[PDB]
Amino acid sequence: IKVFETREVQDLLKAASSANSTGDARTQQIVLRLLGDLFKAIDDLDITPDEVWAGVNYLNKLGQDGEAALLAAGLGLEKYLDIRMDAADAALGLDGGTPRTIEGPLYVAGAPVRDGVAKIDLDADAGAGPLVIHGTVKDLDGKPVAGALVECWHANSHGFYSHFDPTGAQRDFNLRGAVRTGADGTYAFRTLMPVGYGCPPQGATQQLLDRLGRHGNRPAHVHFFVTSDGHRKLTTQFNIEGDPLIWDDFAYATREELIPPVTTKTGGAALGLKADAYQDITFDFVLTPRVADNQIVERPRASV
Amino acid sequence: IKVFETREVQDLLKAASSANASTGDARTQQIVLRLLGDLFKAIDDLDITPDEVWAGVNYLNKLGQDGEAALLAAGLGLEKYLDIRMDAADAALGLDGGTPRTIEGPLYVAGAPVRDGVAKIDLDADAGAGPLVIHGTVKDLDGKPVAGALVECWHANSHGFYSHFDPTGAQRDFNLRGAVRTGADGTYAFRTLMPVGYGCPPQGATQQLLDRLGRHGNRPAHVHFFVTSDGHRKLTTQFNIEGDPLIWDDFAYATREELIPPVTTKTGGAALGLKADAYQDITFDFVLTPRVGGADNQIVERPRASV
Ligand SMILES: CCCCCCCCCCCCCCCCCCCC(=O)O[C@H](COC(=O)CCCCCCCCCCCCCC)COP(=O)(O)OCCN
Ligand SMILES: CCCCCCCCCCCCCCCCCCCC(=O)O[C@H](COC(=O)CCCCCCCCCCCCCC)COP(=O)(O)OCCN
Ligand SMILES: [Cl-]
Ligand SMILES: [Cl-]
Ligand SMILES: [Mg+2]
Ligand SMILES: [Zn+2]
Ligand SMILES: [Zn+2]
Repeated sequence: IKVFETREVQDLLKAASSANSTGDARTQQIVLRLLGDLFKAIDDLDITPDEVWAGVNYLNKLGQDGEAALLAAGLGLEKYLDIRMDAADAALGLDGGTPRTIEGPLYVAGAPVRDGVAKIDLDADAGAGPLVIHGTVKDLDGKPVAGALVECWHANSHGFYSHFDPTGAQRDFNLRGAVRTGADGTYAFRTLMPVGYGCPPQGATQQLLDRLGRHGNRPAHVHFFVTSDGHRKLTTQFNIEGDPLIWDDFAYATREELIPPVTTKTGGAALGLKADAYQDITFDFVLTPRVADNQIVERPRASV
Repeated sequence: IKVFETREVQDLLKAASSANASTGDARTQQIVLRLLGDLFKAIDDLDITPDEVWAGVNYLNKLGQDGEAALLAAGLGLEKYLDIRMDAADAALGLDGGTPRTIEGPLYVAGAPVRDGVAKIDLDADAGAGPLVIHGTVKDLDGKPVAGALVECWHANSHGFYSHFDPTGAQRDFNLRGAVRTGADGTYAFRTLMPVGYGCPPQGATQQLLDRLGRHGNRPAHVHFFVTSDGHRKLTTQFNIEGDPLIWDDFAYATREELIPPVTTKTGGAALGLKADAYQDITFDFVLTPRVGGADNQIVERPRASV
């Protein structure tokens, strides 16, 4: 049985997506398209009322859990946005900088900004060894970028982020920091080694992933923003070398270029670290110039 | 710029919708693959920006936090669409001539009092609502009265609020909710008060999106019914109160020409246990369809409140 092409369905689609205020034309356009696509899929796949109401109930749970942005990551929609942004840059030759990858839903605004270097582990974590991340911010010609704002955030040894830790064990901005580069363009973060993240086991995202036969885990990783006057804003990450989930990220974010080598070094005491032996990661950023920033993204983000 | 047909996007879609030790539910994988693929293609076709996507993601969070996803299903015509598909299936099977179905809406409550033949279902005083008597017969497709049918009724008060969903807390359990079991003559009657039309919660996610579309979130005054009977399919329907100005402008698209019975003012209300001599009277008949193959091929399972 197929009804999508009937006049009644077409009229219903038009009424539901248009004004009886005149409304927002762009919202009307997008709703018409998405509602029409949904109706056609229901027609094509013979999706039953019971199935629709189960999906409607799932949307209630998803929003109740506050997890719609987590599901956006888990279904590859967030990665898809990067694919489209990558293709846009390639058409304009705005590639060759450090590659972007997904932001994820766990950024928090307001971390204290330091000149040159920041120590960002505030809470003791006996399951996480000391880690130093350092490098240079440069332009496409290799010249250092001064005054760039490099922001970092990552998880603790239980896979939890500050401001999102269900045990309440972390202080504000634990494992979150911002460095303002000086004239030499260099940055360094002094922190602890992250462990991979997993979706809240009872949450809506994991519920649907379970139905798909999929896990909800990420490899260990570290997030970055880089903001600089005259350069486009970089959103990226890198993964911790050797993680078994490195090519099995439930958020599809891993890139071969974003897996820097990890090396063990000594002398941690002189760098203010909690142990003599520590892990060291060199990671350089290459920024691209503006045109106006045609790829910066505005989305809801936590703050304190 | 269009990327949907690239190998990378196609591989991403297949990975996101399929299993990685556990094998998953094939039907869920099938539906996710289709809906996710359609979403990716619409984003490509309409050049939907990251900012727009994240605003939509944020709206889904608000929708579920408000517990309004089923209200939006009604307001965007998805609930009506399900009835259109059920109607076409019935027409293909020759299940015609019954009372037309229409949408359930999200405000049913299980457990209301059941009486034989007649029920007075207004429990809370409501000075803004006059007495209303709804009566008729339940019949089959041969015009024969159906005995033992369960006719369930629920509707709003003069503020447009339903019991168990009244944010002022002013209504007791099962106010304006009740069920009548027909006798041998197939007759039912409800004694109640006149409903007023419903409006979406003004601060809720459903009204927020309706506002962006330039649309109101109001329903005309109406009364809901379930009718259940051994050997007949479960009827979900309503009727609208004649003369309501919103009667053909329901934000949930539920009005049908056959479901607008005439309203007549009558006297003698005291003898019917009513609060006034003058009352409004509505004759409304139900015609049921048979349960072919012993199975009800259109009964719907969805979350429903209870007490
Ligand atoms: C271009 C436009 C395309 C549409 C755009 C819509 C918005 C974006 C959508 C992105 C694509 C992904 C959609 C994913 C929907 C997942 C729904 C899962 C529901 C679910 O778990 O159902 C179980 C039964 O399964 C079943 O019944 C099988 C699955 C049936 C799912 C039907 C969904 C239809 C759509 C209805 C909502 C509208 C869209 C929602 C995203 C519940 O059952 P349980 O009780 O046993 O266990 C759970 C405990 N209660
Ligand atoms: C409920 C169950 C029953 C119905 C299910 C139907 C599902 C699909 C069928 C059609 C319905 C489409 C629904 C679209 C929802 C979002 C639209 C309104 C969002 C909104 O108010 O955005 C405004 C801006 O508009 C804009 O920016 C315009 C663009 C917004 C639309 C983009 C949609 C993208 C897809 C997202 C869903 C999939 C993700 C999860 C798989 C205000 O926002 P603001 O300016 O105040 O900003 C704050 C956030 N930053
Ligand atoms: Cl009684
Ligand atoms: Cl409200
Ligand atoms: Mg007839
Ligand atoms: Zn992360
Ligand atoms: Zn109603």
